[PDB]
Amino acid sequence: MQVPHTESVSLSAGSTVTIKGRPLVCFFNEPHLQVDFHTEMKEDSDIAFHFQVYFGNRVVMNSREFKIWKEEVESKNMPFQDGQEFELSILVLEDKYQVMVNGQAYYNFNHRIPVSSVKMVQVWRDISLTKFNVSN
Amino acid sequence: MQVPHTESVSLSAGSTVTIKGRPLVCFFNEPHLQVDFHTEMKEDSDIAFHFQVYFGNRVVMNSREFKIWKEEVESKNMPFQDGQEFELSILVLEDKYQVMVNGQAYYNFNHRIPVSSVKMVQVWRDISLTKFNVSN
Repeated sequence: MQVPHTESVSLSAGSTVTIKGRPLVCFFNEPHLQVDFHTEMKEDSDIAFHFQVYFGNRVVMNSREFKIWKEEVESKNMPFQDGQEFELSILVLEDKYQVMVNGQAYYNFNHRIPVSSVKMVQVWRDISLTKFNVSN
Repeated sequence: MQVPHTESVSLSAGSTVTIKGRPLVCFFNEPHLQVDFHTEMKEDSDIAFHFQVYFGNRVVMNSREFKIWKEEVESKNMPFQDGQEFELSILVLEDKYQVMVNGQAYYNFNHRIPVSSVKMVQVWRDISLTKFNVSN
């Protein structure tokens, strides 16, 4: 699976985006993971949900609206395990995105852009990927 | 050329480390480049010279000594060009590392660890690579 990974999507409440991968280096060297829910296939399009993991450290979430980054949200939840494969499940709920790591919710991000505006997801930074699945 | 890229090296005053590559995404999405001069082949070994480019934004330099990050140095010099191949030349001088971008020096980092302690270089984050050359 190619990284950066870019796919067309359509999401509504009840959708799940499942991502399985592994960091490329040890946590001590702070690899990153970025998942961006875009409003168009164009890479510089707006981002309804930006999810950036600083492995071993913290998580940052934000949106990019009309080309401007908005209010940053930080979390110190760090369920990811050094050297391990992870399974991320991003659940689209009516009110928010909910990010599960290995089956339990650790991060939440209330919708700032309607989820019906999302048309693309990009997964990138310092990971290998083996699965990218949007629920049917 | 594989990224992350890890090579054994030996450096002294007069050595040059040349790196040619291209960012994987547009500058608007802030790709990164990291070059680390390590004291051992082990990935978690100390780092005599850490050079991190936030393309389109800023540069951070530091060292990691006895597993601890030391004093961060920042630069707002940004000669890198969106979408373009770059050639980085890291010159080992008696007093410092000097980083040239496309033939002109834009960043400098005085030695904190003797350069004779460097045994490995790792190049990684959001780039493709076509050249990694240590001068003979």
